[PDB]
Amino acid sequence: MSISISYSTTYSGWTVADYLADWSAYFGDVNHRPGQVVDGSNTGGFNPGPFDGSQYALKSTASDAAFIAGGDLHYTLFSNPSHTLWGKLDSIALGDTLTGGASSGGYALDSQEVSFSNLGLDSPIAQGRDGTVHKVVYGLMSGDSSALQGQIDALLKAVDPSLSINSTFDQLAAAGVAHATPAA
Repeated sequence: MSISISYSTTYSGWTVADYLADWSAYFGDVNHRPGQVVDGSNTGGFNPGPFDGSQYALKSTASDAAFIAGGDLHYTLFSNPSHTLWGKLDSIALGDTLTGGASSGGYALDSQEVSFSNLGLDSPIAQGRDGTVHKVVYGLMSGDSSALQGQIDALLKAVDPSLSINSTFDQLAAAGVAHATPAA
C-alpha cells in the first residue's frame, strides 16, 4: 500500500516542506557523533533492543520534541559497517513527549503532530551509512529532515504526479493520502 499520513488540524494549511523544516529545527541536533556519545543522554533506544527492534526512538536535547521510527530495524553499533541503521523503515512519527521503552512494551508519544507510514524503505546492511534508511533517520537525529523530505516527495509523486513535498496537508487529504485528526 501507498504512503499514509496523519496530521493535526493545526497543520491543515501547512505544506509538508514548511512543517518538516520547522519541526527539524525545533527538534534540533542531539550531536550523536564520534566522541560525542559518552552516556545515555543522546543514544535513543530500540524496542525491544538492545540494537534491533520494531521501534527506534529518540528525544530532543533541549525541547520536548521526539520521534519514533517504526519498522524492522537493525543497528550495527561497533561492527562493520559501524554505526549503521539498516533494515525496513515503515513509519516516522513526530511529536512531543516520548514515553515508554523496551521495559514497558513499547515507545509512545503523548502528543503526536504528524506521522508518515507505509514508507516501504528497505536498506541492506552492506550499504552501511549510505543506506537510505540510515540517512533518513540519522538526518532527523542531527536536525536535517532533507533525506526524509526526499523520500516522502518520491512516494507522493508515485501516488499522483500533482502531489509533492510542497503540497498542503489538506491537499494530501483531498488526494486520499492524508487524514486530519478529528481532535479536538
